[PDB]
Amino acid sequence: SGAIYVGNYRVVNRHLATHNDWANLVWEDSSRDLLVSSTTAQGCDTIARCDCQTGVYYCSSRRKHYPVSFSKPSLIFVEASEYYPARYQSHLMLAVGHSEPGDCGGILRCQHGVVGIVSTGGNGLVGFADVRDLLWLDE
Ligand SMILES: Cn1ccnc1[C@@H](c1ccccc1)N1C[C@@H](C(N)=O)CC1=O
Ligand SMILES: [Zn+2]
Repeated sequence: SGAIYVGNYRVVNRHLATHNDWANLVWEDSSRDLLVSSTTAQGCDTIARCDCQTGVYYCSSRRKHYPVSFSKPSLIFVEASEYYPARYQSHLMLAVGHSEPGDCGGILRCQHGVVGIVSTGGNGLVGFADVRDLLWLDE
């Protein structure tokens, strides 16, 4: 689990969004595994606006932060799951590292702020749903 809090927005993995997220829906995209909902309290997370390919992510299944090199946002095939059928997930970045199902929502950060959140795993790999293109989060 895990989310980003920026201004009056809450950003979560779409497959883990609650009833409250859907009742206060701002934007959702199944192909990116993202959903944004509105909040009453203000958020202070800073979103990175960059093309960084190195950063640090939080891995709940290890209670550790790990530094990683990650790929550029792209369309990557994601095997079927209880949440989605087999499909290409867009805006996804991969890194070599640990990720098991309950790790989704862990934040990835570079020197400029929040890059995205854990969205895929297995095979000694970790996938992050990029959020740096969502310029409307800051305004
Ligand atoms: C099914 N699959 C393929 C690669 N990874 C997964 C698992 C997964 C996620 C995180 C850690 C470990 C495994 N995901 C990815 C999520 C998605 N974005 O669609 C849904 C899901 O269950
Ligand atoms: Zn950066």
